[PDB]
Amino acid sequence: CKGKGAPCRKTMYDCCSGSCGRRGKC
Repeated sequence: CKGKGAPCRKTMYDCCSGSCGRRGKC
């Protein structure tokens, strides 16, 4: 998982935060 503000994809909530951004950051 990608930590807060890390280059994720909310498409599948790729973050450790559990809620990625539409901007592509966690």
